[PDB]
Amino acid sequence: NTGSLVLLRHGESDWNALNLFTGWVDVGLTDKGQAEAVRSGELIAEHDLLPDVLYTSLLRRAITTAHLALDSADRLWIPVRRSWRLNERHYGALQGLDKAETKARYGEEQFMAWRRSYDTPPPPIERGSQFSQDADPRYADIGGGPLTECLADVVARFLPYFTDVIVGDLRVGKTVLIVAHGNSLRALVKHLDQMSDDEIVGLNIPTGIPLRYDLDSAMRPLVRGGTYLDPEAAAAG
Amino acid sequence: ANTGSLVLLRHGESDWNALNLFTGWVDVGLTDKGQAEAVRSGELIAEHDLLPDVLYTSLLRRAITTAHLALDSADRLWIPVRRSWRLNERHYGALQGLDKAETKARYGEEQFMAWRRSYDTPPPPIERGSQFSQDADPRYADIGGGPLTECLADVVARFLPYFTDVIVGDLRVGKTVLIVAHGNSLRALVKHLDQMSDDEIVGLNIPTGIPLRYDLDSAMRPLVRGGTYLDPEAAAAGAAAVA
Amino acid sequence: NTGSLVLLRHGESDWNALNLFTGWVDVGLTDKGQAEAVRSGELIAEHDLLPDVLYTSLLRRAITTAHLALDSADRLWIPVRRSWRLNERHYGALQGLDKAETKARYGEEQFMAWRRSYDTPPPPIERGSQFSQDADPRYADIGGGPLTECLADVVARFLPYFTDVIVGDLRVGKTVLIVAHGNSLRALVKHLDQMSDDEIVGLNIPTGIPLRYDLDSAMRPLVRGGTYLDP
Amino acid sequence: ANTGSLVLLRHGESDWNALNLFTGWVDVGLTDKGQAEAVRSGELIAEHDLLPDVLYTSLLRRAITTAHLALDSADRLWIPVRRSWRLNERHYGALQGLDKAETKARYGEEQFMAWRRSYDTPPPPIERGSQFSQDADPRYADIGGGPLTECLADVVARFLPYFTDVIVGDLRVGKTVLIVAHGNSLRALVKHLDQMSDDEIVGLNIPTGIPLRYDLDSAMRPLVRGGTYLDPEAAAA
Repeated sequence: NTGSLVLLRHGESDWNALNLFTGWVDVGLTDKGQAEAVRSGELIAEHDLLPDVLYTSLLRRAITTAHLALDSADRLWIPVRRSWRLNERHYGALQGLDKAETKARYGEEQFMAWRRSYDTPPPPIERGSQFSQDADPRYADIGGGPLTECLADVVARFLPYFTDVIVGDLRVGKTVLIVAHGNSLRALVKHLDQMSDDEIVGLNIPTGIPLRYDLDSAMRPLVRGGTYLDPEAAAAG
Repeated sequence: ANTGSLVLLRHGESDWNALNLFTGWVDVGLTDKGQAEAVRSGELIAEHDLLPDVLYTSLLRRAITTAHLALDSADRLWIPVRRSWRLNERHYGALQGLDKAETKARYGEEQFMAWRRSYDTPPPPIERGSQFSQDADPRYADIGGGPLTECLADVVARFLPYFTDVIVGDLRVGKTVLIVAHGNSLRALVKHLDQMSDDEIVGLNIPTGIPLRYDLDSAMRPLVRGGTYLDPEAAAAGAAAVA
Repeated sequence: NTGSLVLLRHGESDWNALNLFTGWVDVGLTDKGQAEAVRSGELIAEHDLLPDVLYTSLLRRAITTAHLALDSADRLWIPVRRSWRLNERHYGALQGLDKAETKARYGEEQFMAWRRSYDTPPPPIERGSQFSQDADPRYADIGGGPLTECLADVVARFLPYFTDVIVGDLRVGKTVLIVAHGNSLRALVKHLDQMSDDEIVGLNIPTGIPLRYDLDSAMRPLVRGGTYLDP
Repeated sequence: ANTGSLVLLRHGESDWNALNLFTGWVDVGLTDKGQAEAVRSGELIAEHDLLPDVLYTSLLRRAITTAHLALDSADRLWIPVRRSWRLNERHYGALQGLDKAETKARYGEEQFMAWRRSYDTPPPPIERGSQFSQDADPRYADIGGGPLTECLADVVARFLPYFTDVIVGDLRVGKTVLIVAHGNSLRALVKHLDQMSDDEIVGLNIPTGIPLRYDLDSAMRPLVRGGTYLDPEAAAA
C-alpha cells in the first residue's frame, strides 16, 4: 500500500481573533483553536487513520494543534519532523496589520490581490522590524528567510520538502499526518491534484477538519481533491 | 565544538500518582498540577538561558506533554525531537495497576522497598495480554513487545546504548540537549555520568519539575559531580517531597 | 566555530573521454578518473582536513570518487548522505550526443545559447528514450525528474539541500566534504560568493583538486572563491 | 509482500588474513582476491532480483569497500547507507596484530583454544594507547574509545540494540536491507534470527562473499531457518 496522507489546517489563533495578518509571526491558539485540535484528533481516530509520522511547520499554532490532535488520537509517541517549508505564507509588510483596516485603506482590489494573487507578493517587510522574523535563530540556516511571499513562492519552497522527505514515507506505506497552514496546504493540494494557477486561487481549505488523500503508486490521488472526514463540517464554506 | 550543555527534566504528577497506583509503562496523563510544573520548568530553562537545540523523550505521554509544555514556555517549540522506548520509566511488572499502599499492607515493608528500589531484583513479571500490559502495543513491536518487568540494572542496560550512540554526538558538536523522562531512566543516566555505585544510586532521588544541568568535558565526564539544579532549593525539597 | 567546507569535482569519466554530453547519464570514471580521486584524498589528508560527513550526488562517478578519496584520507567510516540535488545539470536531449550531432540537430545558434546561457535549458529529452532517467527508480519521488535543466534550474534545486541539510553541519563545527559535479558545485559557488547570473556561467572549476571554504558564523566565505588544496 | 528481505554479506580476504594475523577492529583493507569476491557478490545479488533499498555496514574499511564494490556491480551505488560500530567484527583484544605462533607464545595453548571457540571467554584486554588499539580513534569517541576486548557474547550484546531499533524498522516497511559486515557480527545476527544456542553458534560457518538471504514474517522470524545463500553449491566452500 501507498500510505494514507492526512492534511490538517490548524484552528483559530490569537491573531485570527484580532483579525490581523499573521504570516510567520509565531502566535498561539485561542481556547477555541485548542478545542478544535482536540476534535481533529478524535476525527482521525474515529476514521481509523492513526498516523505513523507527523510533519509540522515551525509555527506553534500548528505544532500545538498537532500535539493536541495526537493526544486525542493516542499517538503522541510517534516520530515528528518540522520544517520552515511547511510554514504559512510570509505576509511581508502586512504582518501585524488589521485586515479590515487594510481593506479600507487600500480597497477591495488591492486587498484581494494581496491576499489572493498567485504571483504577486505584498511589499517586503522591513528587516528587524517588530513583526519580522529575520533575526530569529530558527531561520539562520536560510539567512533569516524571505521578506515577503506569494503563493507561487510557497509552492516553490514547500515542494522540495514534500518530494524529498514525505513522499518517501508514503511510498513505504506509512500513514502521514501533516499539520500546517492555509497557504502551505493549498500549495500541496495544487501539486497533488495538479491544479492550475487560477484554479488554486479559489481554493479554500477549512480549519480543523482532516483531509484524507489516497494516493497511487505514482503519488497520484485516487480521489481528486481528497476526502474530508466531516464533509458537512467541511461544507461550512 | 566545545561540549554541549545537558539538561535533565523529570515530569511532574500523573493521574496515577494522584491515585497512588504503580504506573511503569502504563501510559497515563498528567494532573493539572503536573502540567503546571512543566510550564514552570520551561520558564526556568529560559530564565537561565539554557535554550535547548534538541529534545529527547520517552514514548510515555506524561513525559511527552511535559516536554511540549516546557518548550512552549521557553519558546523553543520548533526544535527537533526524538523519542525512544529506551527513555521509558522502569517497567513495574505485575505491580502495574495496583495500589501502593494496599500492596505494602499485604506484602510487607521490606518487600515493598525491595521492589521499588532494589538495583538488581525486579518485581515479578506481568501477565502477557493482561489489562496493564504493554506487550501487544504496536509501539514496542520491533522489540517483541518489550520486557515484562524491570529492575534499575535493566533500565541502565537498555538506556545507555541510546545515550552513547544518539545523544552524546549531539553534545559533542555543542548542542544544548534536553531530555524529558522519568525517575528511573534519569537515575540510570546519572549513575552512568557520575559513575555511581550500585549502592549509591539506590539512595538517589531526583525531584520532579526542576531541570538538572550537566556540564560535561570532551569525554562526557561531568565537571560538576551530580550536576547543577536550576532551583537548588526546590531541588532539595522536591528530592524530599517524592512519591 | 563554523566548520570547513571542502568541495570536490570528480575527474575524468568514460564519456568525457569520448566528448559526449552526459548530464544525468550514470557513466563511470575512467581509470585515470579513479586515480585522480585517490590523489584527491591524499591532498585532503596532506592539508589535515579530515571530513566529518560526506555529501554526494546519486551519480556513480561522484560516489566512487568520494569512496576512493575517503579511502586515501582514511575517513571511510564517516556518515554519508546522497541527493539528486547534487547531481550534474540535466543536459536534456543532448545527453548521449557529441557536439557535431548536436550542432547538426539543433543549429549553431542554439548550441551556443545552450552552452553559455544561465536561463536557457536544452530541449527536453524524450521520455523513455535510451539516455533518459525518467524511469529510474532513484528519481521516483520526484516523478522521474526534469527532462532538461539550465544552470538557473540547478541553482534552484541545489540550494534547498544546502541550506536545509549541509549548513546545519557547518554550523555545529563539522568539516563537510561535498563530492559532486561541475554545475552543482558552480551553483554552490554562486551562492557562497554571491556571484552574478552573468559571471557564473563561465566560472571554471578544475577536477580532482579540493577547494576549501572557510566560513564565518554567517556562513560567509572568509576568502572569496575559497582556497584550492594543491601543489 | 510486506515484510522486507534481509541480505547478509561477509567480506572476503583482507591483507591481514593473508598474513594470518588476528585483526579485530584493526582497520585493514581488502586483497585483490577480496575485492573480486566483493564484485561477484554484487552480481549475484542482481542476478537474484534483490535490489537493496538501504545499506548497513560496520566502521571497518574491509566491509565498507566490500559494500561499495558489491553495490557498484548491482548498480545500486546510490542508495542510502548507515554505518555503526555495532556491526564491527569482534574486538580481539591483545591478540590484535598477532599471529598464532606469537599468540601461543605469550599466552599458551590452553586458552588459545578457549579464546578460539568459547562463546563467553574474551582474549586479554589490549593495551590502551598501544599500536593496534583503537581506543583513541575519534570514530569511537562516543563510546569512550570502545571495549579493549570482546567475546562473541559481547558482540551479540552490542549488536542487537542496533538490529531492533534501526534495521527492523526498515524491514517492517518492506525495504530490502543489505548488511555488509564480518564473521562474528553476522553470527550475532543469525543467532538471533534462528534462535541458536550459545553452543550452536560457535560452530556456525558463514562463507565469505556469498550473499545470504533471509525472508522474514511480521514477527521478524525467518520463513526459512538458516536463510538462503545465493550460491548454494558454495555454502562452506
